[PDB]
Amino acid sequence: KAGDWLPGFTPREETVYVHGGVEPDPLTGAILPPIYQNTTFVQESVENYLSKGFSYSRTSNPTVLSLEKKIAEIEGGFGACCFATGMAATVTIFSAFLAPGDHCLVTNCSYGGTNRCARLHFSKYNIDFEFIDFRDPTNVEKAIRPQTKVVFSESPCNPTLYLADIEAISQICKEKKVLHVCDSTFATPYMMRPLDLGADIVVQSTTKYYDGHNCTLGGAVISSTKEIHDKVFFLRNVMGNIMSAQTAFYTLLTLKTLPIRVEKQSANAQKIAEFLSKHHKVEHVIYPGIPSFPQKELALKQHKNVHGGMLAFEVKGGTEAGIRMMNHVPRPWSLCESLGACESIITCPAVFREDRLKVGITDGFIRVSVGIEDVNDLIDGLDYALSKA
Amino acid sequence: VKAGDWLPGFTPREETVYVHGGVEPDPLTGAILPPIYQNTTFVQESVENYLSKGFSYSRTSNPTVLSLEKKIAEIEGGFGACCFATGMAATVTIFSAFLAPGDHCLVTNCSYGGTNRCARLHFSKYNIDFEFIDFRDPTNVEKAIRPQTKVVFSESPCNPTLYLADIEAISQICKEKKVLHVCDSTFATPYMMRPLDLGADIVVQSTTKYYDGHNCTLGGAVISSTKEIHDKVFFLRNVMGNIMSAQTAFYTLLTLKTLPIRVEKQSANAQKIAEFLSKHHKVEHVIYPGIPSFPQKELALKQHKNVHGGMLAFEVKGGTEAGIRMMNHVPRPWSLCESLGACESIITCPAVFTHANMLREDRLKVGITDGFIRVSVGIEDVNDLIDGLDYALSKA
Amino acid sequence: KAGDWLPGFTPREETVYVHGGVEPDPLTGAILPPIYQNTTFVQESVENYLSKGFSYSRTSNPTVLSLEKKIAEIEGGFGACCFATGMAATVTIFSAFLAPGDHCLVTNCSYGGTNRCARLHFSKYNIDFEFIDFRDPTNVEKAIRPQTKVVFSESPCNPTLYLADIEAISQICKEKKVLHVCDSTFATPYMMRPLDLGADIVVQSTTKYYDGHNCTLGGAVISSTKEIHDKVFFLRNVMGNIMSAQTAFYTLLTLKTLPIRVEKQSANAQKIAEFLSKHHKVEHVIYPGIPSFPQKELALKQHKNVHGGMLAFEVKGGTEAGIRMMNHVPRPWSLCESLGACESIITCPAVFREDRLKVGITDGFIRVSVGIEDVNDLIDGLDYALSKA
Amino acid sequence: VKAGDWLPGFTPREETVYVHGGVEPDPLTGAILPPIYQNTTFVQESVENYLSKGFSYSRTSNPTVLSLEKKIAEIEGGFGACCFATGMAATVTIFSAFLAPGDHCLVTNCSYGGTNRCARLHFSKYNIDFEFIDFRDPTNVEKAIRPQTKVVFSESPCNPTLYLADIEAISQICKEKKVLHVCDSTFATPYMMRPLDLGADIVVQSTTKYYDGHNCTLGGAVISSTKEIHDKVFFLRNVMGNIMSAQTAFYTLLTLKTLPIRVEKQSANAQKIAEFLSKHHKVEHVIYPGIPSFPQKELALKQHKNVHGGMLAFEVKGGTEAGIRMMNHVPRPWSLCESLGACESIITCPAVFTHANMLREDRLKVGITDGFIRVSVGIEDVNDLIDGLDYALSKA
Ligand SMILES: *Cc1c(COP(=O)(O)O)cnc(C)c1O
Ligand SMILES: *Cc1c(COP(=O)(O)O)cnc(C)c1O
Ligand SMILES: *Cc1c(COP(=O)(O)O)cnc(C)c1O
Ligand SMILES: *Cc1c(COP(=O)(O)O)cnc(C)c1O
Repeated sequence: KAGDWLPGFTPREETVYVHGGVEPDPLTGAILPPIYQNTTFVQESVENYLSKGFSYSRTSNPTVLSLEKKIAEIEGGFGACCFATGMAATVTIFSAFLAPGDHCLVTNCSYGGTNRCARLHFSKYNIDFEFIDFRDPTNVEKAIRPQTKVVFSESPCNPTLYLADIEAISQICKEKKVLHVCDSTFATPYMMRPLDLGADIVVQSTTKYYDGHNCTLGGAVISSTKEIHDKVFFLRNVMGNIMSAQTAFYTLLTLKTLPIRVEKQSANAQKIAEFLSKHHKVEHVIYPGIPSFPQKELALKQHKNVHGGMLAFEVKGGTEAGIRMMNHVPRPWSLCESLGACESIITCPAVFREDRLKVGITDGFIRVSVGIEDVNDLIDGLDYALSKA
Repeated sequence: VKAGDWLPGFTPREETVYVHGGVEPDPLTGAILPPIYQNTTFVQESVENYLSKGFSYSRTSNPTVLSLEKKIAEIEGGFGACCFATGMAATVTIFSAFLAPGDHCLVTNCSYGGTNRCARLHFSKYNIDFEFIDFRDPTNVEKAIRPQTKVVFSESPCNPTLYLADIEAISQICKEKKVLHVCDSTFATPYMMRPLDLGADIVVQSTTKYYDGHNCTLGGAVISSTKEIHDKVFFLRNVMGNIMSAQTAFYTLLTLKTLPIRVEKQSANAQKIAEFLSKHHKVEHVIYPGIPSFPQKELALKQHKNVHGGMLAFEVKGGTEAGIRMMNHVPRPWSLCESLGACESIITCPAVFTHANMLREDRLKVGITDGFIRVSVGIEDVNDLIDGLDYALSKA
Repeated sequence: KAGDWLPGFTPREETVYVHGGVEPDPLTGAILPPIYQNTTFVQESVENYLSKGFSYSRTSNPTVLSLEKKIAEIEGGFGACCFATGMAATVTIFSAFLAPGDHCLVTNCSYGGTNRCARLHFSKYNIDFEFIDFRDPTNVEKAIRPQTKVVFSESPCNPTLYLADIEAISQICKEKKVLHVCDSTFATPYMMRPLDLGADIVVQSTTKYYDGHNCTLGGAVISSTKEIHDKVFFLRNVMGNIMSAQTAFYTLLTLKTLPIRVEKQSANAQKIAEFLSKHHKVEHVIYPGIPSFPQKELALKQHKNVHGGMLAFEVKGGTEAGIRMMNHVPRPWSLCESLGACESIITCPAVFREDRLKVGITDGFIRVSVGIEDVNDLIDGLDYALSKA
Repeated sequence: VKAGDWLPGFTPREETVYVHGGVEPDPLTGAILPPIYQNTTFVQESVENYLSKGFSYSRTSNPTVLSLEKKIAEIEGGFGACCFATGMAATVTIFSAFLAPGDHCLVTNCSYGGTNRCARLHFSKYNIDFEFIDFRDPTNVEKAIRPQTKVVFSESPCNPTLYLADIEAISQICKEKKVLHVCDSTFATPYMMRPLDLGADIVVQSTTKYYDGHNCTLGGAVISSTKEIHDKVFFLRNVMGNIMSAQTAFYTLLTLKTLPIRVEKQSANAQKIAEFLSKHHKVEHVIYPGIPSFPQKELALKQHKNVHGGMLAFEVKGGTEAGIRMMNHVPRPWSLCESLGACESIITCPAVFTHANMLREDRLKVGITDGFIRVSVGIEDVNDLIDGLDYALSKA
């Protein structure tokens, strides 16, 4: 009847982004879930405690739970836990699955915050973090110790856009009985679902593409099994780092357009990468959709639908040229941190060294987050900025 | 030219305006989205610099609402815009500002039901004569204009029959006869049709529908062609206390950024659904401005840019019983409910849901038949949407 | 049992402010009502249309309806309708109950907006508005015509704080079969409930005291009968001027503290009025709690609990002195419009004439909205401002 | 001195600080409440003026959150404050920043259950030794300090037994032995007790409870006595990603304005309820710091300003069965649920609701008995509250 999914059918991809994890409010029929902006939940009696499923919003909240169900469906997981930020999701992984004496392999071109929270904080608990090059899966295979509990990949990596072969790394981790965690923030599940490729856990900064509007901060942990999910949920309650109901409402809203947003962003990004690869003031361009991409074979194997909204490039002249460019990049570009949004964002990490170069972050390196503006405004602005470099 | 400046002498392209129009980073903090001014009153520096920072009281104007207004005026091509609590409040403010006892007002006879009602049931008690006519032929409008006519109120496409009105032709008639042309282009969106570009004097929008597009907020907008019209609307909005709230304006500032890609996806889905329905052996008629049998095809091709919209309609064979049974059996992802324009596909019967206070005889005279079904297409996978309709039609 | 009011008992005053019109969410037990930030409501079938009570948020919304039930209980009415602003509530009254040829009596010292929306707008529909002095009920009795449909009182009046004898005016209106509408925004229902005194309709700007935090705009119409309530509700749907769910949530929150807020504000106001009445630069002080108040007998008859947070005074020296004072009133005072808030507000209407004087608004007249700051900071600041006058 | 300025050389009085602390009218518009910065990232003018307007990314700092932080630091009497998603996140950030393998940490054995758990169940796996002792006698703390002790974590009053700890005496001991004194004064609020005034090094607050006081938001705060401590907390908050959101900070900026009058009303109600319970023939024991039989009366009178708080506890005669029956029969306006501090009066059994993972033997050793009932008093009419309790007690 009306209001039911037909039994035995599974919604197709875009339908899940619109409707996944949500049904009309049973009480009123409201098409969107109400915002449970409240801390505590009244119990019918001492015996029917938790009979309606909730007690305290630090532990679980109905709006947050609806978003978690949607995210788990989109990523292909058993369940998801939502957090105040992406960093909270990551540090909850490190907190739950590592103890003194354990070993953790982390991609050496990881997002800066992940790298720092490993080196500067968790390492003081006598946890051994080792940073290696994930572009070759045999590097991971050869670096796993008996003490290794977690292999933490990221693909594409921030900011260099290196790819990690998630299926091969997952095979390696399964054989060694090690947890494979994948940060696929830059990919989004519309381009790559690491759980489909054998990862044990996915970490998402929902701040970036899930939101996509520069509106909220948020994080998510999607677990492949009930055992892992239960561990994450328990520790989230202890750490007090759950997402708020209002943030979950915003993200429930913005996730509905993730497919059409990422399609537009990636079409723009392809055109911008093609323009930059012919510009005489540009030394190198990094985009998984152009022929110069070093890991083109893996990109064709691992990416679905698109090649994403992120790109990078190196301006000729080094740091001084990159600075001149950044200082003269006009609207509609925004000069700032973050990525994944409707508003195109550009930044030069160097201005905002030996180890920097060891990563791949060269002096004139520019990270570009492509939005959904008209691509001719974006290209015209980059062309003008380059004329000052 | 430095970071934070636009290139001088360039007009930003359309999609850029949807993302950035009316909005710059916060001067104080650089926040990429301007903050929500969730506050009622504004402190003044002194008596002599009263209103020197531009604001006094949020019923009169609010900074978040004003940012949204500048963006909407830019998108619709107007001098200025006023934002309201609902689309109906926008419409009522136009009737309140531009009509007085003794005046005559031509309204499309297939107007959105609420417009028809607030005219017939409320403003008519002030001895304003509302005449409801067929706007499909602009000469009907020309020769229905009496010397008391002050306002011509068109809608295109019409809710729910999707009749079109030739906005450019009607505006030429209205300028010749010195009458105000107001056009409700809620169903079109400015991505498909901008009445101000076609000579209308005022545009009214229910931002509830496509501007929002997420079933999240209520809102309305009036976009005025001139400063004289805009100032009248603004003054009366302050008197009637029906301004939009800062929080609603923040939501709409956010959702408007994706209006082009949303409407493109909705319209692509709607074309495929209308083709599917037009071949279906249990469907009597299909109405969609983009299918080749559309009766006003030539006007649609003249007046619609990019797309033919997310709205369609159809009649199921068998009359009322079959339409009711089809409604009761349409599965998810469809939603059975009122409203339209949203990411979530919606289906309804205008006979019960919206045009219920229109007596059946007039209901039919309009075009709202027994088996008539209004469809608002969202952005789900079109194959899920068609699967659901095909199941419901097989049950009908 | 737990979760039930005991049958046959009525909650006392302050309990209604905390809990009136609201019960824990039946679905989850959430102690606060969820925010129904949604426009439309899914229907079970064509036959069970409106079976769950909602269809479209312009017509009715669950959060708004909870607030309406609370407000109706607090004011002692059959029902309430909530609006985007106080002015929307007022203009809905004028729209619903007046037609060409009708006559409307309005207090001549009404809030400026009410006066203007009558004179400048509704008068163009051939509605005859007559402004008279409501301090004497026999003025109302003698001014009622056969065409009179509405008598619109306000007590205390903005800004002069004149009182209207609501019970006597109601008796007069009942005998003439005329609708008595009362704007009791300045009083709040904690000090005066016009429905208890025989008024037919109450109008509230919830912006002022119901909110009390300078946070939201809002309005309410509380009707004494189902017939009146139904008329107001129908026209609200036509006018499209309903309150939003988010605003209703804020007001559901802030109404809980209205009694303790108004108690503190009124204690401060009494002390400030006593200070000003001894200051040599102050010509007159207007406060219903000091002995100089002209309508002291009516204030003692008509006011409950307190004498309110509003006061007024005239500085010696006229307009120039008032301006000097306003320009030198220090924090914690705020120089701005509105009233009723935690933050003390001061304004001089003259700077921000014959008819002005006809009202009672003299040149050096200052309207003071007392907040909940420490009264010694407030008095010290007024003393300093006066030293510049 | 002009409008918008404070009088120079005057310290604003306490209630004024609750209304206005940390907040001035918006410089750009004069908005009396500063807007909600609902945005993630902040645009920079150039490379060389990076962070010149003070913000870059909302995980690190946000303008609305920073306004709330300045207000909280002013109210609690600290150098600075950091705001967090929850009280538990504040507490966990303190344990994460100031403890390392091999360190010893003295915690009150009647600490709030979540604190006890995150110590025992999580941080202990890093080879941090948490020792749980009786803080009612400060010499217990003095002689329990081992040379590995880095942190002494007190709570007063304790959740749920309402035991007090002599904050000034414990701080003197901690300064003599060069150990960090952290105090959770959630149950007290700064209106009743400011641990930083009494020599504590750090205060931790669950703003969820009384700062909010309306059951609306979750939140936490860490208030630091010095710049060195504050900078450590701020740095680690950015690493752990547990900052408060702008919307929650806006809500708390609003609710904090009424904290004094709320706590005054709650505390007046609570005194009357505790007196009523102490005379009731079906009540075994009543615990409230303001009734004359309170065991730590002298410390309460030394350490509590204005009030003795909204929290009380009692045991019903008959043990577990009678307590359960009383719970199942307490009517509205009471609410049966977790949490505390709110306008809405709340009642619960810590045995099931909060301290359930504490085994019964330890449960009793603490003071959490079978018939033990924790009561959070709101601002309803006290006669309705007493009526409800009297009915429930008659059913017990
Ligand atoms: C942004 C980012 C993070 C951190 O998420 P936050 O929401 O900023 O805390 C983690 N991983 C990647 C790849 C990121 O881009
Ligand atoms: C929805 C609608 C309106 C009324 O707008 P509301 O936001 O519902 O008040 C007006 N015109 C059209 C064409 C509509 O569809
Ligand atoms: C403020 C006010 C109004 C108008 O209410 P708004 O919410 O500002 O539209 C009406 N009556 C009185 C007495 C007022 O003070
Ligand atoms: C509530 C509570 C906490 C934990 O705070 P949350 O906001 O629930 O994370 C800490 N200490 C005390 C005394 C508490 O009552």
